[PDB]
Amino acid sequence: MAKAAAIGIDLGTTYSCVGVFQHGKVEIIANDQGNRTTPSYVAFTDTERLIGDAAKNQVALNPQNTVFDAKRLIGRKFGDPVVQSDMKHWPFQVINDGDKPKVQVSYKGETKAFYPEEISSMVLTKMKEIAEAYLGYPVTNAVITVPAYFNDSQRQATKDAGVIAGLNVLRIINEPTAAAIAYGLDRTGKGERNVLIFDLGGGTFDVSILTIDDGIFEVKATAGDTHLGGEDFDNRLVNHFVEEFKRKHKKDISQNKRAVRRLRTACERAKRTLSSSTQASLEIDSLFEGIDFYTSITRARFEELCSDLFRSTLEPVEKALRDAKLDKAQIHDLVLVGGSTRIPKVQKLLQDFFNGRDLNKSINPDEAVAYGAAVQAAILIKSTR
Ligand SMILES: Nc1ncnc2c1nc(Cl)n2[C@@H]1O[C@H](CO)[C@@H](O)[C@H]1O
Repeated sequence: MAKAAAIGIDLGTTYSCVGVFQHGKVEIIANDQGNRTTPSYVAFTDTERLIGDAAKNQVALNPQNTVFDAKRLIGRKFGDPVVQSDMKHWPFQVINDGDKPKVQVSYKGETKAFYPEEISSMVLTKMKEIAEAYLGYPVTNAVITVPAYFNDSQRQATKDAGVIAGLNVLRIINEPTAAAIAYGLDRTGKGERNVLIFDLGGGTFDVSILTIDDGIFEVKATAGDTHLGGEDFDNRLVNHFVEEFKRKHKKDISQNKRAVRRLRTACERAKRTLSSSTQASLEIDSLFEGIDFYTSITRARFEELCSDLFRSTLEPVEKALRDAKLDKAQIHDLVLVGGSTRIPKVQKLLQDFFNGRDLNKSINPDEAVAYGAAVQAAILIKSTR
């Protein structure tokens, strides 16, 4: 029943996803709001603790007590230059507890501090409760994914988050390995298969090159930009609309925090529309000083606004190819991961770089990792019996 059941969890920087393999198919489980992906946010309020969508929805009103980016802190020392640099950009407090970072917040009127693994355990608990609500029984066996460049300390702190959340962690697998499993790239029989995983998410960009030799996975190279993702494209749209508002009304909205945030959420939505339509409309009632902002943008203008950012994704691809000591024609498969890979210009740039090659993109790219983790979790739980 429950003991013979296992889930796959993609524990992401900005979003998390849970899948289950049953009756010969993967089901990506929707949360109580009907979304197949859940924001990796935890909010601490005057009455409750919020996780996911509810936490992300109140981030504007409560920024000091809304934690996100815990994955950037997990398994790291407070003194680590990555931690010290990132701390300057978060609205929540990060403190030092014996060279280990803790997030300090106000919760139900009291000062509380949490280890990053305790924050990630709250995200994992939510994913576990989403699976339980779908299945009708508690499921405790799980496969949890991590980036391929995570070291032993980051892998151990992820497994600890899983333990705190009440999960029996069957395995910690690499995100690009879960993605190649999703496409069945480890079931092509004999001979070494070279796979490139292009993973463009909300806040990070990762390129991974894997060799799959008779079912055995080997990471040949990892490259990328830890501070490049979908949120940089939204900000490029934001800047354009702030400048358009200034030209139409002779008014600078940039200092109005509420006006900028409503513009940001509308830009994110418009950006997603631009992946399937050649234009998108913004309909913001009373944006600033009672002025409605009803405008549109083409895909061609959006592509111009992000042109340099889209082109910058090809330098880590080249870098990963040289590190792996492989030419373009030696790559058998190209896999797309992350919601941002839905952008047509991104796909065209990657396909042109690989000389007109077909891309593996039939599985929702923001769900491919959870999909593969769910397949692995089913195989692992069957072998355990
Ligand atoms: N249709 C889309 N067109 C463009 N960007 C998209 C799309 N869907 C998502 Cl999710 N994203 C972005 O992916 C990230 C999460 O993986 C977020 O930045 C989201 O906006």
